[PDB]
Amino acid sequence: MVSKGEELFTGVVPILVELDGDVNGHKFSVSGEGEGDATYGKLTLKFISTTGKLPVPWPTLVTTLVQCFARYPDHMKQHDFFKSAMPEGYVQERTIFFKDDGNYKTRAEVKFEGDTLVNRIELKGIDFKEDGNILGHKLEYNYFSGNVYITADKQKNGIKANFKIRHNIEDGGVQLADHYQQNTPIGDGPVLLPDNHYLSCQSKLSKDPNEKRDHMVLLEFVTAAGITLGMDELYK
Repeated sequence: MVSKGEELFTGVVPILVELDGDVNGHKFSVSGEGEGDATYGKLTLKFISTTGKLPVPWPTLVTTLVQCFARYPDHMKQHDFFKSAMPEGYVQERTIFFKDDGNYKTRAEVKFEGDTLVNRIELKGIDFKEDGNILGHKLEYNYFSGNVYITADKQKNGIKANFKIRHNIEDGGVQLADHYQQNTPIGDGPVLLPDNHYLSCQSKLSKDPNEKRDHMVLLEFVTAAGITLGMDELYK
């Protein structure tokens, strides 16, 4: 059946994101506006630095700056926890370990305000090297992909997830970021607790040529995968 959460994502939903961040004492704020189309798992957003200059590279904030917009194939629709928690929303907590560097700890509330999907985030980064790849702004600004591996967590009535992101470095190397993640529903109603699966994500980063503030234009595609259910036998 069309469960109640999925009904809110059949069309284009406007998106607001607000992030307060503190990395090694540098405080910043990011405001993002855009839209999501879960039918195609498509995100189009523009983020602006409102406090001033970012102490960290924009690509390291991508994974933090709304997985309820993932496209779950029909045969996987019973494993979409994120939509099933709507409109009351969910709390998403993450720890991002940057290899041989500091770590982010993020707490976000994702919920509907009227017809708008809203993501309010607080981020705290610690133990970062001053001349490292993050604070030294040594990372490339282009594109990256990710496979978010999701398992259920019925004790907290939510989900857990892990993944690895490999950010290209300007010299040619790789900055590794290990994400560990937990999501818990905000309401007390029933939610879909999924079998193991993953989200294939692709993120393209660009710049508005007319924008003079520190900003990031992001185009994202997120598709659930990892469950066949026997869709191969249908065609002999």
